[PDB]
Amino acid sequence: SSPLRRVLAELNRIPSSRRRAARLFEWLIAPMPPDHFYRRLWEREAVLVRRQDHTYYQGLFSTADLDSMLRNEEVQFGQHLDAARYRRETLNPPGRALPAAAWSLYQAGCSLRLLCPQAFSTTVWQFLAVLQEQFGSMAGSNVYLTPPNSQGFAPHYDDIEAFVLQLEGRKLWRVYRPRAPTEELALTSSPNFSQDDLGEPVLQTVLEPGDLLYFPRGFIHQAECQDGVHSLHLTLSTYQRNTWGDFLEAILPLAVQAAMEENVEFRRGLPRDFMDYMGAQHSDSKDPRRTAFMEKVRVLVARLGHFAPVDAVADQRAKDFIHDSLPPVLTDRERALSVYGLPIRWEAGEPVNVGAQLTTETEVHMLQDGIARLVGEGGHLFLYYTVENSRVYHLEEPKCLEIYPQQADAMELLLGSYPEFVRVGDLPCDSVEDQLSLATTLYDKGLLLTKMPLA
Amino acid sequence: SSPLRRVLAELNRIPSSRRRAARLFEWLIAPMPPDHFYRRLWEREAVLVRRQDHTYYQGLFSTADLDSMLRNEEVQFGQHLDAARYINGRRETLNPPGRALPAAAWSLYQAGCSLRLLCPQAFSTTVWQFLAVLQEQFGSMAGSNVYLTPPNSQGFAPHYDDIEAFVLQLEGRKLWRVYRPRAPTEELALTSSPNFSQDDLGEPVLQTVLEPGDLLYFPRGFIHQAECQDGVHSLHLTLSTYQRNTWGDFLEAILPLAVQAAMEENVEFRRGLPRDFMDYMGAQHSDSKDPRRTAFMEKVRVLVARLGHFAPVDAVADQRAKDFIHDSLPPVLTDRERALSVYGLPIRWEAGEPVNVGAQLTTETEVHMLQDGIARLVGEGGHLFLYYTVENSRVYHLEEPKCLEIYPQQADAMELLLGSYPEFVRVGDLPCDSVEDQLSLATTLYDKGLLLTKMPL
Amino acid sequence: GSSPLRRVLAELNRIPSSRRRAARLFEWLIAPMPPDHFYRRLWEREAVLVRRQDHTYYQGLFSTADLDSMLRNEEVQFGQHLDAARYINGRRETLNPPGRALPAAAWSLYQAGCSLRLLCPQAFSTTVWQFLAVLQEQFGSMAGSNVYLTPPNSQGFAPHYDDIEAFVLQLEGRKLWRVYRPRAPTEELALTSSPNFSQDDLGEPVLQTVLEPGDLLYFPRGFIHQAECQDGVHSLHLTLSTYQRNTWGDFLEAILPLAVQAAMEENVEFRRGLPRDFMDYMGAQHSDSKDPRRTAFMEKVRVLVARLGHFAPVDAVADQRAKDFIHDSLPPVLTDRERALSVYGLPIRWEAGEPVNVGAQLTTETEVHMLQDGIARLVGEGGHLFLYYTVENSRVYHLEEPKCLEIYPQQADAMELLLGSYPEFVRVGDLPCDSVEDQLSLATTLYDKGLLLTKMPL
Amino acid sequence: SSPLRRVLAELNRIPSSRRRAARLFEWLIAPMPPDHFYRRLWEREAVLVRRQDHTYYQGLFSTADLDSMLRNEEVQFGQHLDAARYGRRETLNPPGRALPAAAWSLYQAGCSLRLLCPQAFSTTVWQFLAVLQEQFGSMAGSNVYLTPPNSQGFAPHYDDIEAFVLQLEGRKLWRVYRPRAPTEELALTSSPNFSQDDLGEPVLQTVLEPGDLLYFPRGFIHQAECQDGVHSLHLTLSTYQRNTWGDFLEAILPLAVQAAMEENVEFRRGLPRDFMDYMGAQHSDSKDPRRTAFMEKVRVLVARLGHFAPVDAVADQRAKDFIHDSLPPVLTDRERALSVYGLPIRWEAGEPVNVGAQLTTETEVHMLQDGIARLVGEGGHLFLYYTVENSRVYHLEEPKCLEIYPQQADAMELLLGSYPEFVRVGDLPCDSVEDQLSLATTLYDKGLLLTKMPL
Ligand SMILES: [Fe+3]
Ligand SMILES: [Fe+3]
Ligand SMILES: [Fe+3]
Ligand SMILES: [Fe+3]
Repeated sequence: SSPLRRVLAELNRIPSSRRRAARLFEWLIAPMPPDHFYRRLWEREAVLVRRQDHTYYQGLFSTADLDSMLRNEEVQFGQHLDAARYRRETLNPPGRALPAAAWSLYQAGCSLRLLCPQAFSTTVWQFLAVLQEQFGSMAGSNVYLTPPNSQGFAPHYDDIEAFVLQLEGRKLWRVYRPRAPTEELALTSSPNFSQDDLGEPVLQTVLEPGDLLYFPRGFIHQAECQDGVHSLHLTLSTYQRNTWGDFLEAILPLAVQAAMEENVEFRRGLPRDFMDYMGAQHSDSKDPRRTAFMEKVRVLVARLGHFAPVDAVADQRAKDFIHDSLPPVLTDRERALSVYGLPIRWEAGEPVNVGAQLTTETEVHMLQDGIARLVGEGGHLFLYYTVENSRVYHLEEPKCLEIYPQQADAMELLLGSYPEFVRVGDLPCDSVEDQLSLATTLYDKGLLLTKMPLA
Repeated sequence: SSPLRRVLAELNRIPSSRRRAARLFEWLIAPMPPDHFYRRLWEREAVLVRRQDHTYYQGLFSTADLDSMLRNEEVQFGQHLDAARYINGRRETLNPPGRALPAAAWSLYQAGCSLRLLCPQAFSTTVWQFLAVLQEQFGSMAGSNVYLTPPNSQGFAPHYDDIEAFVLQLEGRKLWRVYRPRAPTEELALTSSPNFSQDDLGEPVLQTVLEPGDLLYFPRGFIHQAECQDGVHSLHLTLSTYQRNTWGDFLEAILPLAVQAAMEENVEFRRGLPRDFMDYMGAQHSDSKDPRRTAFMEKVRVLVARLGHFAPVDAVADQRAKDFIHDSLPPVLTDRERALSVYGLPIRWEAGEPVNVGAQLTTETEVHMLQDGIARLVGEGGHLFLYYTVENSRVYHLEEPKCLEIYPQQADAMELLLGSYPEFVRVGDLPCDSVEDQLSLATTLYDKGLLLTKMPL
Repeated sequence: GSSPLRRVLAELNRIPSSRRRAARLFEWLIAPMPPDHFYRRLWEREAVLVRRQDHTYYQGLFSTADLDSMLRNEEVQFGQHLDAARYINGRRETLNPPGRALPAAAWSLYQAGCSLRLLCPQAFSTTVWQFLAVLQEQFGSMAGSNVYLTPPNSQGFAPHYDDIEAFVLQLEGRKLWRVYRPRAPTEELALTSSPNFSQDDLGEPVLQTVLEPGDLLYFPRGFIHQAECQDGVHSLHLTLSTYQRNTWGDFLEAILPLAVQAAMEENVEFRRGLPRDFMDYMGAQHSDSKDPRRTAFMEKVRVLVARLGHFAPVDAVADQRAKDFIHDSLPPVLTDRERALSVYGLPIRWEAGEPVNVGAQLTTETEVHMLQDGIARLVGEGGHLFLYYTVENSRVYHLEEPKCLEIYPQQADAMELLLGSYPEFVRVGDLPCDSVEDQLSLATTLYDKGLLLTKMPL
Repeated sequence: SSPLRRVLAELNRIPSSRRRAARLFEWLIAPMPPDHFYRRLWEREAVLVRRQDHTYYQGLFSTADLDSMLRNEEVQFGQHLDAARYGRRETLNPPGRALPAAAWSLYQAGCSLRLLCPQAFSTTVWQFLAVLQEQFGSMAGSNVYLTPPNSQGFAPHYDDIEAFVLQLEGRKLWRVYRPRAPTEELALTSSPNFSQDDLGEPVLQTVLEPGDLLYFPRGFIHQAECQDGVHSLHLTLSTYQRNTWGDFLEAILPLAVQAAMEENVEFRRGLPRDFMDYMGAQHSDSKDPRRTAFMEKVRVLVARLGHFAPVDAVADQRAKDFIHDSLPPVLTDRERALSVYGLPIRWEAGEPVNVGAQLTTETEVHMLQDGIARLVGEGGHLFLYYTVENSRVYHLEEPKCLEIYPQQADAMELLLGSYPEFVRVGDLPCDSVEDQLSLATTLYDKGLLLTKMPL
């Protein structure tokens, strides 16, 4: 047993994918309640959870897992594994990362960074796939392996929300509040800093297996070796470029374009002579045409809010989130009740069970709650889905299927009413054949499950 | 001496380019006062000026000019010249590919084809001057086309355009119909229309036979249509401006910069979105009762409103001035601007040798910008550049943007030169530190053709 | 369980040389026919049938059950990995839904009449990979495969010819094949695949036969073939294909532009000006001209073209082909013993919070040979020397870029000896190098890359 | 008048464009016979023609012409005009427009002036080059060089084109040298600059006077220096850029291999399975006799390639490239009078007059000139490429062709092959009258054809 294997068996038994995302996150920070965490701590404060349980994460990832993937899997330096010694010197021999070369670099003082553990570990995959569903943002991970008595990286801050889960050994972390207003919730990663750049840490602790450390983007952090032992931790990262400003970036051009098409005031010609009083050379001119020009800009910018296509941009963001998502991890029930667990197979020179079909009696809901998004584009409707994504980020292009207007209302019904079962024959389409057709298309793609297995 | 010829001779005597762009525009719409035209009619009303003077434009452009350019210049179908006819409500284009010889052009004319010259300012020094001075009081590029229509025919279907149009009737006559924007969306239209049918149109707001000397103006979005009757041909020149010179176009450039500035400088724009906003935002949720939607939409409007504060208005103005400089026709110099500038220097080869090689600028030399609408200072990434117009081609965008770096020690003297046209300043009185820097700026600008001197060097 | 295939695979594991095991595996492929006879008389010349009289011959290579398992456990895609098609009354249909090919979809297609073809079984099957990887080594050319599964009472494909050499291994069920001599001189050893033909424009088959599990059918590029499933049984075969664009012409296509350039640089006759007026008697409008200057001109073309042979960089072009071949190659399959004697097998592992068995290096006394004989090639380009290798290639064709490492002139002569002396062990101290550091660094480099094994495990 | 104005007046009355190209080249090198020149000197020997007539080129180009073009045309530094002094060569080009004030001031400071495209701005240089290209079979370019008094001359070097220097004004001491090694004979590329130590005795040393001509093959080193304290002006005519037996072959051989592969099975046979065992740089000293056989076979096959060479198609491609490189033709008074360009159609008093006489079957025709068009087979169709819309600026225009339909091919071939014989349109080898008139009219309208009497 282990608290991790225990929460996973529980996850396997929770019917809603939405609820199992909430449960897993609750586990991640236990005993702190998530509502308190998100309202008071998320994006505001560094958080230490002292677990008092070295066993908490057992089974998530281990140095033994890393050793195994080095030999059994096609781990490449640069692409998958960084080896670094500390200024920062990257000792990446080009090519395959063999145990021989990796472990040799480690004995010589290099830290090992696995860039994509979810690509090679079914457990990390499941972990990130369920968690992405309650962030609404891609969730990545790196695993870090630090040898005994090695110098630590320079202090710096990142552009993502970080959760560090201490897996093996011990490490002394120092984290710092943003040092100036500009660095609070920073837009981009920092350069490396000198000790003399830093204030006092807001948080300093020796992390032990099972512990958790969270800090927002813009919080400087630094870590060093302890007690003559090694260190392994997994870092979980989210909220890359998931800002009110990023939403605004997409909204604005569309809003100006809408205001122009729909309001004459936006289509009126500039003054013939605004170049006489606007421009850097005129920055302290006391010309009242300049004051009037400025006001008119502010008035029009302000009115643009009425023209903001918020819903269409929400949908484009949802489309990109689908494209960024890890593919889903099916429960045993979900598998059994879907195309994936359907007993059609080759058996003694022939297939068996071919012909199993949906009927109007079949009861139906989406496989999971975070696998699909209906998006209207250039007059047409497309259901984008995650079920064919690779465990490698953007390895695949975005996948969709066209949803026809006769079946649009049924689709929104399915998306809106998970995990409630609905009869195929109760789907709001104009025809029986449109009901079956939508149901079959979705089931075949792996987007749907049936209340009982087919035939 | 035609009125066109008198105003040009008059222009030659006006020292300020700013003042002569005003004077030509005044002449163009005479007797209507420009102040009245601009406050009430510009972008609002179709406008007819009945000149009462068949000679008003004599010398600007004529069918003979067209004829000789066809035989003496490399005039190409498609690129330079269109042949078109609009028979029975249907538009057709009859450009045989390649060079447009008189033989081919005049034969298409006899077959009922209108001929349209796309860039008369490339082939005519007077259309060039005309546009080059007018562009200076529009603050916007001024283009033109010439239309030659054979008797008893129409070249073009009814449509509206995306520019401000002034038609000058040059020869013969033509019956024009111009229509109010037919719906609020077509008012000051953003793009040119498709060809319409008669069925699409209401009653013209203006219907008139144009005669030589007459002017017709109408805003973008006004549908128009023109017809040769009696038994006479027509020739007109259409002057176009204000392409994409809209407040919206200004906003289009300003907003991405504003958002970026807002994000660098104010944490509210850097806060994370909600983890669950996709549950209540998006097309499938427009019906939603969910109070979180109302809050979300409010936040959008608040933040959008705050962008005003972050809008780099002066920088985008400077960027649009750069583009305008890139768009401009090169200047037409008056006799005395020539005589006083590098252009009218007597240095020449004569009898096996260069003569009159002796002249340089001194601290005593008095100096101002060659003209007032030929150059613009712009700050690009910690550097300073003077963009100018004097080497632009008469052909639109043939030349790439032209500039020269102005160094920090020269910046204030440059701003002064620009800000004080047409006031002569002594080179030695120039606000630099060094005698060297004062003289260096002056020689650079002079040699480049941006600067004139009080007396010939 | 035992099968002739499993038996030969075990035999291969005991042959030290990779060259000898490629020879042995190909010998098994066509047994009892001797290879020498096959290559001298049949290869590129005649369709060949091997009646095996042994339904178990291939057992262990690939099966429909294997295909089922790869469809369910692997991300097999329609179009890119798998085609579903039916050849009906003479005309081709292609029924690929887009996206993932699940067992549910694949088998429904199969029951509705569709043949299935898997385009790169070697990506998903370890045994097909090994089979192909050793075979490539004695073809000197990439060996690919497809797997074809045909439902009872059906044909998958119209009659056509191909642009590769085909060995068809009948794996399950039976199939009636017809193969035809090239119909016209132009189609012999054809350069491109034909369009689909009608039965009407074919002659008489040169070979017509029901294939049975264990049989092999070989025929050259340009031979039309057609295959019918009968008697309510299905068919499964794997087609092995090689010799794509591996032609004397292809070699010439690369040698000639280089030779003209060399001729121009080195010989003034190729730098002399053309006649000022050759366009008066040369060109399509002059094909019937009686001008003698036309005759002189064409004689001159012929004379100069013939001289180009003396200027042909034949070796540099051979090396560019070996490079491309290294790039097309499947990664190698190591024998138990090769693993044990290479970087891949040293006992460095993570045990109880630390690495164990770390550091056992190479001495001047350690004995050494190339890991296998068809995994690297030394290529000089632009005044530098590179060792292109195979061991980091993926089993997906061209998924990875060409991989190399630089060899410095101080190491060149030793590299040649290692490439040239396989599988004879050479002591590191014997490597023909200036220094002793140069002997160790080279040896260490190759070993660390997986290009070299040691007589005794380090 | 002058010898140049005389030969130009003469050209005006020679009816054949071919015969005028020949006549002008005779003039260029008079009293040297063209036959002797091409037979024994061209590409073999430096040639001096001491003319004894300072007046010989008067009318071609002058410094006074340079001066008006600096004022009346939009001449640009870099693009049209270089100013340099010599090392090495120091370029003193200001960027942008080359005004009289800037060019003359650079000259007076000791810079030489090089005009790159005189044919673009001089009508008589245009004619000179346009007629001369027609008997070279190769683009004829020119530059004009103005050298101030007492200026240090350029470094010795050789070029990759055939050069004729025409001394226009003043005087210049030229030294020219035989190619110094086999590899420099008829060199493929221009050399770097040499030092005086690298050279020996000039094969040709002379002070050029106005009217003189100096010719030397590509590969001959040359240098010039100031004389007698006077300025110098000369025009250099260049041709035969990349017009070599090797350049022809370069185009022939890829297509020959391709054809041999399509047409003969020997080229379609597989390489040996193990050639890599004895071919390649590792094996240059292999004793294996399989290497000997492999070699012989390459030579044997390379030798058969000559039977497959599409000589004619490559001829036509080089001809199409020459058509594209060519200057537009200069029409005689008669050629203009008898063609579309000479039709009297004009605007007079509000109307076109003299409009549209038509070609009939009775009209006698021939091609406008002999080197203005080429009939080329491309992708199963026929195109007539032509020169008459080319710019006086090199490649300013793309290739111009008109499609010629199979029904009109014989008649087009006849017209191209019978210049300057007149033929009745009715006697054109077409199956119908429409096709005869259709072709003639098409050619006439493009400016490709003249009529025996004006229409
Ligand atoms: Fe960090
Ligand atoms: Fe219009
Ligand atoms: Fe086939
Ligand atoms: Fe030279």
